[PDB]
Amino acid sequence: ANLWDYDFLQSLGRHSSVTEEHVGLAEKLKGEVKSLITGPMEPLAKLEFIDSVRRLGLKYQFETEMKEALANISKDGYDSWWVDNLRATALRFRLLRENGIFVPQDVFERFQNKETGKFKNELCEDVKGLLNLYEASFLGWEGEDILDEARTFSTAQLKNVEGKISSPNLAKIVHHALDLPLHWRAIRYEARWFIDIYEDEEDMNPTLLKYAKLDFNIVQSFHQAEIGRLARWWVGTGLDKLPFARNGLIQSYMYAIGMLFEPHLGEVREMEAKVGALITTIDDVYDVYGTMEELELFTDITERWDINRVDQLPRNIRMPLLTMFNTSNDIGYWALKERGFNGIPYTAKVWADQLKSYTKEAKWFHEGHKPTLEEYLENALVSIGFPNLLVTSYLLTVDNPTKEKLDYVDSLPLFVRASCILCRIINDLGTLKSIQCYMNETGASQEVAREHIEGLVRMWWKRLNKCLFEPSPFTEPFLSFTINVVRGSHFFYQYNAESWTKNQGMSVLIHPITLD
Ligand SMILES: CC(C)=CCC/C(C)=C/CC/C(C)=C/COP(=O)(O)C(Cl)(Cl)P(=O)(O)O
Ligand SMILES: [Mg+2]
Ligand SMILES: [Mg+2]
Repeated sequence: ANLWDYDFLQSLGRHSSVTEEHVGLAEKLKGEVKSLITGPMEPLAKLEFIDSVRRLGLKYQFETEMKEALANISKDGYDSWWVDNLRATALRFRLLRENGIFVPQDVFERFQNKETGKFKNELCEDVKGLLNLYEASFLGWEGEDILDEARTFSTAQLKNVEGKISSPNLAKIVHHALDLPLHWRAIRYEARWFIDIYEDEEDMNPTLLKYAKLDFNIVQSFHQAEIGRLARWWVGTGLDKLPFARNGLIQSYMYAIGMLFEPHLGEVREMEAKVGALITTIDDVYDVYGTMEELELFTDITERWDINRVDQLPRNIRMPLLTMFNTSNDIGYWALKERGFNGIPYTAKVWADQLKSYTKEAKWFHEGHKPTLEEYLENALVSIGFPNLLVTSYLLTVDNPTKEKLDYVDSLPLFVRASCILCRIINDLGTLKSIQCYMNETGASQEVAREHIEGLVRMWWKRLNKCLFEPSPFTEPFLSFTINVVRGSHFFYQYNAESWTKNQGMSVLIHPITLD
């Protein structure tokens, strides 16, 4: 049981303590949960139940029932159950916006002072109201000034009252929210955390809790078999024995679980995790290991998709390059075989673009150039690797793939570009880079520059949120990938890192949840 050991990882998937009795039980519990979501309940209680389903990682199992139940509730006119109740108003606002039902920010106007625009100080001791308002605020869009105020107000109040909470469970939840709001958290990681918290909630539904545990374990058995296959692949490539990129495979896979955790997306997940392992490896090639001439050759080979001069590179750079080449061809081929469309031109292209972006960073370094923040981000949203990961994910999942469709996603329209910019700046804040560039450009202090970059995180999120209520040429699951890579970034770049990481990996991928 060591997350970093490939003997152990390569064995993962041989045995599973998940039975076909477990699977039958799960089928029966799923049917009762489905009935609870669709069945009668008071509306607030129903919202709280649907929120709990989502938090336990189960929205993927019940999305239709959840949307149907919220639609019913949204079409009420009977509104006495929420109007003037901040907790109810805020929960409704969030779950409706999350599920594509618009609610205006002015539902919160009655809790403001009509003069100052400040929220009323009488809210300062409604903990659950403040919490729900804080969580809701992250569903806001650009220009929704009441929600911006709601963030700053609820953040300051929750910080003030955290230590005054009596309920240990509510206190843990508030602490958790102030670290990251729910909207920014990675689904699968939050699910493992929330199962334990939910078990201790007073309103806890034991049927739902039991289903959540069992489903978690069943899903986890697919992940273990994936990890097995990926670790055997990775050891097959020899790249585990490289100087650099210690733990790159399992780091990549843990990030991939943030992007997409569902069992039916297992083959796509494995291919994203391969690409990710290669991104982090090759990034080290370009950042730490290769000479400028070696990197120029690596980039030119990739740009031409032509490995004739590959032997000019030393072994430790030639191996990563050929593995990138072979895996890119494998993934494009999968698209041909499974989806009807040869994806090799698109995997080659995004790798070429990414190495070009690495090459530009290496040239800035070598020549002592200080880019502006905009100049840096234009390149760095590519170098972070998410255009590569996201275009690949689209290739593998879009229905009826065409050159026209792949060309559009590969051109990085705003929705996609927002995601890539976020992943880059979140990574940079988690510590050349965003903050220092903005410092160089404006003379700001570190503190002020960091606040600026944090503001950019909030702004790009608002743009993501809004892009989600508008019609898109994109569908599920790509729509979810695009959000969930950002949540993955937040989760792994909060500011011992080793033991926190290992604990997440062990608790989410390695140890099952004990069932009585
Ligand atoms: C969703 C998915 C499968 C992610 C795979 C892992 C990937 C490639 C994460 C990109 C973010 C990572 C792990 C960056 C760490 O690398 P760094 O060298 O610090 C850099 Cl931030 Cl890339 P940079 O080289 O710009 O300094
Ligand atoms: Mg690097
Ligand atoms: Mg780099």
